[PDB]
Amino acid sequence: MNIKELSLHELCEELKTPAWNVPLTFVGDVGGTSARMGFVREGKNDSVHACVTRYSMKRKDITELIEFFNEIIELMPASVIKRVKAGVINVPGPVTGGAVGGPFNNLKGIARLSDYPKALFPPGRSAILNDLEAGGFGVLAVSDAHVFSEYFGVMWEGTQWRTCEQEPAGSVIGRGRCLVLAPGTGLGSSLIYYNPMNQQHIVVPLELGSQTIPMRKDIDYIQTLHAELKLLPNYENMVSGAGLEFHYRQVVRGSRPPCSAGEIAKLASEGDANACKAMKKYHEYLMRVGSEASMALLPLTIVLVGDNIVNNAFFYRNPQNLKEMHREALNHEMERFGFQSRVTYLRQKKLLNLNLMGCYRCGLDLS
Amino acid sequence: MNIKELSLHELCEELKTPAWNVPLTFVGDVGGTSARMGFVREGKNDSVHACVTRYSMKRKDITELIEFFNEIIELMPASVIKRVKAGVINVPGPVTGGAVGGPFNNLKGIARLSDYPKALFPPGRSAILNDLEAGGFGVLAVSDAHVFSEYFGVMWEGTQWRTCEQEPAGSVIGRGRCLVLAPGTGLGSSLIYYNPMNQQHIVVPLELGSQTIPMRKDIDYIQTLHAELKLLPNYENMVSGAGLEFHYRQVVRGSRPPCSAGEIAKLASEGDANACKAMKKYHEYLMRVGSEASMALLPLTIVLVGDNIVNNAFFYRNPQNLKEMHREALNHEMERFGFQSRVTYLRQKKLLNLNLMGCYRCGLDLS
Ligand SMILES: O=C(N[C@@H]1[C@@H](O)[C@H](O)[C@@H](CO)O[C@H]1O)OCc1ccccc1
Ligand SMILES: O=C(N[C@@H]1[C@@H](O)[C@H](O)[C@@H](CO)O[C@H]1O)OCc1ccccc1
Repeated sequence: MNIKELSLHELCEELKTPAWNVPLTFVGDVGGTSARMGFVREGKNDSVHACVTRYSMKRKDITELIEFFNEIIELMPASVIKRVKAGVINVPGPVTGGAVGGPFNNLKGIARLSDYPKALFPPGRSAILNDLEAGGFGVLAVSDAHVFSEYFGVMWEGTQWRTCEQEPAGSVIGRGRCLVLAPGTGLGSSLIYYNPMNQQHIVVPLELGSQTIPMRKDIDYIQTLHAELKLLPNYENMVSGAGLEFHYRQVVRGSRPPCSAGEIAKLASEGDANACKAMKKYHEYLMRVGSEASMALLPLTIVLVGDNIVNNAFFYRNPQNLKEMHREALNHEMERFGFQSRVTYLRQKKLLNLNLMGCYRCGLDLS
Repeated sequence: MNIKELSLHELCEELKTPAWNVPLTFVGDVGGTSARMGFVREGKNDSVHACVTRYSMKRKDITELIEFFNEIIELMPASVIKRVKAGVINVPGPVTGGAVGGPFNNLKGIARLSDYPKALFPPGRSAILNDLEAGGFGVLAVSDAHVFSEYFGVMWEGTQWRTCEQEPAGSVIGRGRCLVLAPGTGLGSSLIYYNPMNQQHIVVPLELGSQTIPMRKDIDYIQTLHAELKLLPNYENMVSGAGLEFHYRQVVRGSRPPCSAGEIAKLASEGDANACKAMKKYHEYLMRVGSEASMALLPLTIVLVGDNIVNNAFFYRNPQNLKEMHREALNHEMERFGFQSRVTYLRQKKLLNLNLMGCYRCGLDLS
């Protein structure tokens, strides 16, 4: 279970070692700021090994990936380019058919698997994933690698865990639906559906973040944001970089100049009461995605993934914040039946690019 | 594709005919009021014959089902019970592990597969489905029989359709996500997911009805029901029997008398303005479910199913109500990127028991 980040040149060098003679999967984790492309292999002992290289989404244009793909094949021995079983990339948007991606909120243009090289993307063994679909696949990879507890911690157990499972919560993904949320630049969601007929997990990409926020007792707070965006706020408007910034502005009341999402998180890590309140506010709305999705989708587990999540561990480690989140997760009318208390919440507690493992894990199903 | 309903006696008689000395599938359609149970055979050239009997949920308890199975067993010879190869029932509630059902809204108790007699429920070849999970399967069954355009009409064709499908809209399910909605007594919802990897369709049960309603410009309207319920309204509160009645009582303000739901749709068919106004408001919220779910689930199609939709066909054929339903389906901030209008909307136009067909098709996958 491991990935080594390299420059394009050291990548080429590495790709000639005797360890990298096995058949290979081309993977790419594309974001709105940067992309990470490279190759994955199993070596020995059920171990996953990848080395990738970072590219900057400079033009901020999804089609720039075509360029990078070329730049790889040219500058690389075709005694390696031939060992390519499958090509799988993820992109930060809705993907249709596994072959067309867009429109994007970060970028412009459309991801088209047809306009991709076939040395990197062998026909019938190639897919374009939504990033959180790749992440879901990754979550599945972590479970099959028997290492779930190493990357995910329980935030609190739901009622339904012990009725489906004898193992401790956090030790396995569990024979139930698992909803994956990624609160980052944007707000990513996917549902790892569980088919009880055949006991199979299947990743279903979702756009939970773009739904209109339903109310609680916060009609005014929503209205304030509504008036800034000229749009009915959706969850992502409240749970995202711009959302955290918004919450900070509402907290200070102009008495401090606006600072960035990242900076707000730093301040909270440093104990700043204003930032900290902004963080709590952000998490109040994350937990609303949770309680609504818990009803609609009935998951056995909800899992919070991403580097944001791992890095903000100072926040989840605090049991007062955790109880307030727990409180808000149950703040749904249907809780009087226990529907929100069914669910187990976990969070990623250790850095791992779930999307990269996801692309490779998906590559297996294609071949 | 053909279902004769009988009674216990003539059922036990029917099953002695040598057209029924063939592999049998036990099916059960459990509504909130009645329950249809019987057996399904295959016959000459992809012919699917079903034979069922009716029951009453007079105790309004799900566990009562177990005593119906007992009756069937005893009054049924061992000659024919032995031929049961699969048993599949649907129930009007959330189901877990295809085995535990509940809690229910219209009924008390919990549906346990572990309590059902193994004569009708062969272990490893039987399941409990949610009613719309079963309807989902039914929808697939209709498509496979190449008879889709017979039972479903196109309300409007969405943008993503000609791009994913060459066949005309309405003539096949389509290689895309299909969101099934059943606005009847309760608001049912299931999502037939299409996995572009293996080209397989999967049915994913949802509870969209019980999520808290997002606002448009209807705060006061929502507050009013909120006040009557002492509960934050969810889509089902607006789209259901109780929801239609409520829309009526808000039209007349007290003038005319309060009617039952069926009565209101009746008055609307005949032309009553109060009634037609009430059904427009109901469909305004039905369309908001689709609007919000179109974003969250990215369906290629939305299909409205139920005896309701066939019976109230007059409302949908009216080119005026359709233009208005269309306008509400696109009433979503995310429409500025075309998300809502991607989706093709169809309605059931001919009576058919989707759930019973569904139980049978699920049964076939379990064998
Ligand atoms: O792009 C998104 N949604 C994306 C998701 O697909 C993705 O999983 C998530 C994590 O990167 O970021 C969201 O912003 O919605 C479609 C959209 C939104 C806004 C403008 C155009 C298109
Ligand atoms: O029962 C349901 N939901 C049911 C659905 O499962 C079903 O598909 C639909 C059509 O029959 O009616 C809804 O009311 O949710 C659980 C619940 C809801 C409200 C109160 C108690 C329990």
